[PDB]
Amino acid sequence: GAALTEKTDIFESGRNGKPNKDGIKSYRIPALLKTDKGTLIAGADERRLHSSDWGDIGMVIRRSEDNGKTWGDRVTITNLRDNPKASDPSIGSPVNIDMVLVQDPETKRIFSIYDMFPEGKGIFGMSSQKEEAYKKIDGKTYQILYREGEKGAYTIRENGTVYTPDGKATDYRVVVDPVKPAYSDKGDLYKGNQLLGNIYFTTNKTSPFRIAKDSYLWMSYSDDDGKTWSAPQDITPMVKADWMKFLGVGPGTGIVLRNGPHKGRILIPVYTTNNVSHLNGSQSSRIIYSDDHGKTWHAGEAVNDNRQVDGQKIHSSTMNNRRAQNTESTVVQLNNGDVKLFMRGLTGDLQVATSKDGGVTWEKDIKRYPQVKDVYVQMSAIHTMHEGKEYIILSNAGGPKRENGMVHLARVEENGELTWLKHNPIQKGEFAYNSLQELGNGEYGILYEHTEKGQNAYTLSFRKFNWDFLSK
Amino acid sequence: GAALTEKTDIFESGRNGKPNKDGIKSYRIPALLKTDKGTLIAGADERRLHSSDWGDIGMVIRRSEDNGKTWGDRVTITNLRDNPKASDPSIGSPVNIDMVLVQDPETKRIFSIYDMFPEGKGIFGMSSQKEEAYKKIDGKTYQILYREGEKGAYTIRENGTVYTPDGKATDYRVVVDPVKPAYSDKGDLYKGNQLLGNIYFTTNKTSPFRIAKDSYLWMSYSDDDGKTWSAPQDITPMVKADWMKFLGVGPGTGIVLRNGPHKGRILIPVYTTNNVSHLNGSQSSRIIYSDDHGKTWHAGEAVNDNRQVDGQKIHSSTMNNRRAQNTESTVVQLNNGDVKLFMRGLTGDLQVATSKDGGVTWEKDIKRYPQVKDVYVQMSAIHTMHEGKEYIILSNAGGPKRENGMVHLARVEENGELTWLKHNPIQKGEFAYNSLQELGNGEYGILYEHTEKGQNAYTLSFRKFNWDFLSK
Ligand SMILES: CCOCCn1cc(CSC[C@@H](O)[C@@H](O)[C@@H]2O[C@H](C(=O)O)C[C@H](O)[C@H]2NC(C)=O)nn1
Ligand SMILES: CCOCCn1cc(CSC[C@@H](O)[C@@H](O)[C@@H]2O[C@H](C(=O)O)C[C@H](O)[C@H]2NC(C)=O)nn1
Ligand SMILES: [Ca+2]
Ligand SMILES: [Ca+2]
Ligand SMILES: [Cl-]
Ligand SMILES: [Cl-]
Ligand SMILES: [Cl-]
Ligand SMILES: [Cl-]
Repeated sequence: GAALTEKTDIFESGRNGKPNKDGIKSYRIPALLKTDKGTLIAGADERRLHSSDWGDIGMVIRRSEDNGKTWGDRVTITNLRDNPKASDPSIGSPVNIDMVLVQDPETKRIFSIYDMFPEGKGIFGMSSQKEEAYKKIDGKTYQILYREGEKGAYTIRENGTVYTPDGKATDYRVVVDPVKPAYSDKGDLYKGNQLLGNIYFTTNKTSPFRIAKDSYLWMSYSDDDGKTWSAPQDITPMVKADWMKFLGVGPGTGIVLRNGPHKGRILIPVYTTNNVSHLNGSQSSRIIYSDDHGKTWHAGEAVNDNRQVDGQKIHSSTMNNRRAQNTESTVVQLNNGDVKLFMRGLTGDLQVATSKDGGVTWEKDIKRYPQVKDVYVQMSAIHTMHEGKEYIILSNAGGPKRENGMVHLARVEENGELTWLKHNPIQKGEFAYNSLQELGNGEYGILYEHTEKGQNAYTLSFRKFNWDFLSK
Repeated sequence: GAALTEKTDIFESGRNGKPNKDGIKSYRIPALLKTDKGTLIAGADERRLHSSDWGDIGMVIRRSEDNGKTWGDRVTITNLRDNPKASDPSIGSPVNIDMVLVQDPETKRIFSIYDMFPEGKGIFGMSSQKEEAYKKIDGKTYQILYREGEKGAYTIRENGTVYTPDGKATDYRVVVDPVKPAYSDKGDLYKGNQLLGNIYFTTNKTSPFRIAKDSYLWMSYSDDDGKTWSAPQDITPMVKADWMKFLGVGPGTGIVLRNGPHKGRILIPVYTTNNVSHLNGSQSSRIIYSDDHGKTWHAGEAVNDNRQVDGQKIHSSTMNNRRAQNTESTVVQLNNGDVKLFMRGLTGDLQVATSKDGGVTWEKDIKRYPQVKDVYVQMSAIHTMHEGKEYIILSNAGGPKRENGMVHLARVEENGELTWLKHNPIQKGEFAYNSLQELGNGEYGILYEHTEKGQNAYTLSFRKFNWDFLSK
């Protein structure tokens, strides 16, 4: 008997192009996480001014201590302050966008990894020319600041003190230890005790310094079941290669590997572009990972690294092949130790990559499943055991557009092949991003993007699952 | 008063398309070095089968213990063995091409740094897709091998033993410590005691393994005034970034900095291309350098890194601007500590970059001197003192084509500005690459490319001249 709850709204978009009660026009990019304590953390983009992938965006969560009925109030993880002098407020703020949640099972620490850009249009406003973002000086890596009319790289060193290109301390300093709510002060630029501006501002600046215009990866963590969160840490220099243009998360929920020689590794879906073809032919999925409980991070190789396409090998740093792209992804570990990566792409059906070494490298062939539609939108997938049998549940739009959210059920064969045991609809109308979690006791939950009644894209809602609804 | 000696031919090409008496069709790419012992070392590419920038090419030198009057026998530094199964022998050999010579004045070690490519057409045969060439495994960097029909990266580890992608030793091993004359055995691929093939072969292979198809940088060294040479060392992983396509030397003779805080630093001119525009818009000069007497090498930044061209900043890794290219270069240190980089380019006149920090970074604006033409060909320049005043001597083709060799004398003014005083012909007819050295007692030597009497491109000849010839 399909025991599906009714659409329960977690983040409420405005209506008919108008702000909602709190002044927030739009919400997007769901992430759903069940912690050890049992609580559910629903995370999202709080897009205050419009639905687009830039602007004034906060990383926020709400928690439910009762498995999905009472969702508490908003906790803001990060929300950088807007440029008060921007001529166009809609592109007038440093950007945070797209989250992945995961928890370490030993330390219980919870992680939010999300994109950051300086002021502008984010992934759609990236420059054609590289600016160096970091400099290693006597074994230490520092973030670079550029000053108008000077070519050299200033650096942000100890306690935020700004140093000249030649290595001499100055009177300028950056707030590297933010203290205000939502860490709205991160990046503020002081001269002495006087606030001048912010290193993330790119127009009508009131201070002399800015970071490189580039794509960055930030992380925040909570040690009290997601009630309070650390200041953001810039993990970009640990994982971003010198050729990468864009580097960002596949939004959703990561995993911790539960078996095999790499047990305890945290996996975070990400994807890159290169400077050869950027968003037109190089978007490429991979993971980043931590083996030390989130203290340090490393990049896996891309699925597209040394992949054969139409008889010729490509590489994510050099490819120019619109159809060979794979972008946002969701990652699952099997019981045979294998890692499966389900990747948004442009074949029309579901693409899946397999790694035998814990997500670092990927096997030759991308498996395509026409049994599952992919209309080129984010998806989520989780592992679950039922009656001693191993399964995967994957949720995404059924089509033809971002509409008709379906839930697809597969049995995991011994050798890791997937057998799709039919697909049951879960939401009609508009259906876009989504995030699944196993709730335990034969149950499943989902936080997803959906609109009706002229709601602004999107309102994020929660439904519930029973094992019987999945099958038949 | 003015004295120019007569053309003494050091490396003699064949005539009318035919091999010379030794079976060599072509010589190219002079480097000239006066050692501490007084010896002159003349280096060149020995291009057996033809004049093009690929094929069977050896790195060779001759030595003159009498200031350029008589010359000893050819000494071969490196000459990789041909692929005996190649269909076209003219592109059928692993390639060494273009050397920079320099001597460490403290240790007396003499270095030859030169390009390397696997079998093919060198810089003109580079693939559009990147193949990873190196893998770091628990802090140790190993060269990658690719195996027929398999995607993963093997590694060449201790004693040349080949390891599987999964990390298990195999019965295959690479000759990493070559022993034959000219180190023709380097890269040989053995299984057990049976020679199967060579990892630098790329066609009609008899072994299963090859290195990444890419551009490499190698170094060989002599401790006995150039009579004997170490086995080649692969210095690529020390200096080549992950975005770089081509990375190679600007051939000629490097320098050791004689004053300032980086005295003793070895500088080697090099240039790169990127994957965005490669040879059509991205050639970019820089130096590599050693602070530990040649044991380890580092890349400086490109002249074109964060350069403004028509109001827009570029980077060597993303540029696509034919006119902003700078390629092969020759490097000089002034008495005020500054480094000057004279760069082959496409403005028609001489382009000069300046570094204040020992070659690591370059000042904003590239100086052009219309008094010295540049017809897009290599050049050489050296520092020199005369009767207490500071000069630079620079030699290149006078034009309109690669013809009419000139020597240009410039006075180094107070501030490091250059004043071009004289321009004197040194060789009528064809004239291309060249390499200058001070011989002492007010005299100078030059090794250069020229043809006459139906000689194949080129014969490398040597003249000596004196201050009156220069200053006239
Ligand atoms: C006809 C010209 O042929 C070119 C074809 N083409 C393909 C593309 C590419 S997509 C790259 C997308 O994954 C990316 O923008 C994501 O999109 C989201 C979505 O709702 O789809 C929402 C999400 O917040 C956003 N994440 C960021 C960091 O912005 N642009 N043009
Ligand atoms: C209208 C025609 O349009 C084509 C324009 N064009 C010109 C380019 C290329 S230059 C790259 C050259 O520096 C390079 O080959 C060097 O050249 C030498 C030379 O005699 O010039 C000799 C030297 O050994 C060689 N070294 C190597 C590693 O190959 N790419 N496009
Ligand atoms: Ca904001
Ligand atoms: Ca050879
Ligand atoms: Cl500012
Ligand atoms: Cl000989
Ligand atoms: Cl072979
Ligand atoms: Cl000194």
